[PDB]
Amino acid sequence: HMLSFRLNQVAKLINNSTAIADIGTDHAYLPIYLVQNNKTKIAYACDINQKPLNIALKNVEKFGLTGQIFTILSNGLEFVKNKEILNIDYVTICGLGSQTILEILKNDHQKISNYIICSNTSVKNLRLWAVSHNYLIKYESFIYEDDHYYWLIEINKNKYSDHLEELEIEFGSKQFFNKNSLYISYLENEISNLTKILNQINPNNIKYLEIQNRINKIRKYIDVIR
Ligand SMILES: Nc1ncnc2c1ncn2[C@@H]1O[C@H](CSCC[C@H](N)C(=O)O)[C@@H](O)[C@H]1O
Repeated sequence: HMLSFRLNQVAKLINNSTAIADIGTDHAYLPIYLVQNNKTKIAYACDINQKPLNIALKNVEKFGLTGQIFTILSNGLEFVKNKEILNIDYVTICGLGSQTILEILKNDHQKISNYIICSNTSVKNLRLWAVSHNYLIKYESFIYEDDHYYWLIEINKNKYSDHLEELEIEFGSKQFFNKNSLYISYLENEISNLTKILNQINPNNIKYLEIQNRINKIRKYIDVIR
């Protein structure tokens, strides 16, 4: 297979689409896969760096897809303003951190209907974004691959945000993580790392209080999904 496990997880969520845009597409293997399997009719394969975009175009050529996949050089979503970009069913953003991803989302556009994001940092700020704009978080899951964790979140802009509890905003809608031994294991390991820090910094530092509260928030959330 041409996709890593986490990229296949993104591809399962995409079907019967007219146009998708892969932000940070690198070598465009996800757009290529999606077009080859008739999940999308066309794809925009976008990158901020021209260098991997050159490899992407060659890849598109070697599979005979230049009429269906189009390389775009762009910082995030700046290109979507343009008049030749069609309405986009799904924008996918994979393999970036939440901070970078949230900044890209500042240029969210009415042409875009859904996001699938695969962040390599926890996505509390992306869930806050969805909630504060009243977008549905349609799907979340938690992925381990190549000695790294990944946070997958699907946002449907045409449906209302669920009324997430504050612990859910922090760690994920219970719906998607109930009984999830992988994620619970990760969160217990987060408590261990925080405990190490509590045995090193001064209890009068404000960080001690904040870290003590983080631990208790995690333990509460663990107890709910356990
Ligand atoms: N602000 C930005 N806008 C568009 N692309 C960006 C970007 N910042 C980083 N990138 C690109 O995003 C890619 C991250 S590597 C991710 C590759 C692939 N999408 C995957 O998930 O496996 C790099 O190619 C980098 O050039």
